[PDB]
Amino acid sequence: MQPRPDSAFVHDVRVTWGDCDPAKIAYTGHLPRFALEAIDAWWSEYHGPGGWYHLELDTNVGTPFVRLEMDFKSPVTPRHILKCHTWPTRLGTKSITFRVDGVQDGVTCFVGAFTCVFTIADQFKSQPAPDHLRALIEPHIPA
Amino acid sequence: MQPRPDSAFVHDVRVTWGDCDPAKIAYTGHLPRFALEAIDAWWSEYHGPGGWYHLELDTNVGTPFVRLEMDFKSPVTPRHILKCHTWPTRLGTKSITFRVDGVQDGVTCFVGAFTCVFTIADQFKSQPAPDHLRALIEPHIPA
Amino acid sequence: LMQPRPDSAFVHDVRVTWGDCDPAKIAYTGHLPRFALEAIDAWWSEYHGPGGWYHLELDTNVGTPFVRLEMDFKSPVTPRHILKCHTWPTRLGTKSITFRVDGVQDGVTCFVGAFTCVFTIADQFKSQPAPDHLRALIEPHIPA
Amino acid sequence: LMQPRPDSAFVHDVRVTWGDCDPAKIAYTGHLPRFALEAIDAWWSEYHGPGGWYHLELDTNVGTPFVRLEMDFKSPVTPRHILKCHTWPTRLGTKSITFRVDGVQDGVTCFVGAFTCVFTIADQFKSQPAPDHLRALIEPHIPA
Ligand SMILES: [Cl-]
Ligand SMILES: [Cl-]
Repeated sequence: MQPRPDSAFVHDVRVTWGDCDPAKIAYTGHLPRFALEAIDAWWSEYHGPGGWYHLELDTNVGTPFVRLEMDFKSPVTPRHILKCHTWPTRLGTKSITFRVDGVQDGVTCFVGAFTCVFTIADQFKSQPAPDHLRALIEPHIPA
Repeated sequence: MQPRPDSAFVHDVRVTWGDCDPAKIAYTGHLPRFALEAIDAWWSEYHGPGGWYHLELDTNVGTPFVRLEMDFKSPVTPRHILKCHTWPTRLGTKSITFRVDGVQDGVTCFVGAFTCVFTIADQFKSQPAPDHLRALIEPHIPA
Repeated sequence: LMQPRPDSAFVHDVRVTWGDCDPAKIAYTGHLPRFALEAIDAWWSEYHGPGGWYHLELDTNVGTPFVRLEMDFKSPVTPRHILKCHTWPTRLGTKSITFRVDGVQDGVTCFVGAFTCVFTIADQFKSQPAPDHLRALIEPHIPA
Repeated sequence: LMQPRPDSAFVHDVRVTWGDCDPAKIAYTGHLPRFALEAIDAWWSEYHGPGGWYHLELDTNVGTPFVRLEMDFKSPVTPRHILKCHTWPTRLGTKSITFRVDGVQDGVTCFVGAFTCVFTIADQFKSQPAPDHLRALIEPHIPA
């Protein structure tokens, strides 16, 4: 996958006891949730407070996921904050892909790529990526 | 219930789209999880990093829950940080009760009381509240 | 406070698994409310119609948001057995309903809960008294 | 990349409910991996023994931590139907196993996933090659 740019937005996730399975590490089932929380935080930072909730319910733009992939390189535990370095890697006319690197104490625990399309939210109908959103997103896509 | 002291530790919870049900508010099913995350953060702040995970796995003290109760006064949404004001309300010889007030933009959304006993973690056997923990906890119990 | 479960209680099976468990090797307390709520959702499916709260809210336009929950945890929940959630309405007033759920594994009562909801006109997010047609479905299941 | 599901695939039923859904009125993407993992856990219960991963890890001392997952989401998942998770091992090497899960609702394939685990000596959290006794259980279910 693409290496993380210096520019990446970081969303902190506090991992706890209850996120962990009997092997004493974060249950895999929760890791996509953490990544997606980071992407929502990304929208909050660069589009406006309330993340997807604001984007869907106020702006009438949905971004349903069509694909996700993650590689788990090292366990996630409550011993450190999970720093989720998050950035858009591409924006086509129909979809956007975000990268999330989940890092603990400088070790990359997981790397993920998450691809969404765009909808007119209240109609649940696909649309091309709106120009206003393209203007906000493209400055953060690395070379 | 008891009013929140000025002294209460606050743990911030970021509520998102995916925490919300089709009524556009946080699903009730997740609210106890948020409260419990705040209590774990409380242990991190006053006992040491890693919250319950550290307390159980390193200190060999478990704090299993025996009761929880919550009143939901106003909806929780992604529009604001959920500030979870958290404090111990009592510590007997066998159990501790924590209060959590979940507050958004100054409105109290929920009030909860959560009661745990103490175990020798590796034995899953009850014990009285250890003296060292009592010394850390009692300074934060309000009049 | 909490009433004993009647012979008539609806039982919803919940499969508990590895992923529900914490490092103490039992179901994390934070997941237990979810299981109890799933039971209540299944009660609605059984007595009101398939699709539980989703059907109730989106088709019938009746929401039942929670205003209180309380649970006592008596014994650990594990993946060694099905969690049998014995579920019934203990009370229906003019404005609210309270459901009891006992979570039982191999006949051991692991937790006892009481969960109180009010009623809304779903599409308006406005409170309403319990509608008469729902009252008619609910009341026959409230124990003595 | 992702192989079509065989007639032989184990099917695990997942009940999707209100609480799994987001404000767009479909299952939140973040919960879908959980459903797929539950399916894989059920596969282990079916072919290795009751209690899935919990039994595997805590009784048999074999862990199967995940090293990769990928999912394509083709159609929304809702509470209107049971989610039928068609589940099978697509591959077993010396060190890892890959499970496919197709989540199907009313015959529509809502998502297709592939999930890769390695094997550990559970109590040591140390990698090991796939044990021969598990290989013997797994291989008969790997399609052509
Ligand atoms: Cl905008
Ligand atoms: Cl200590």
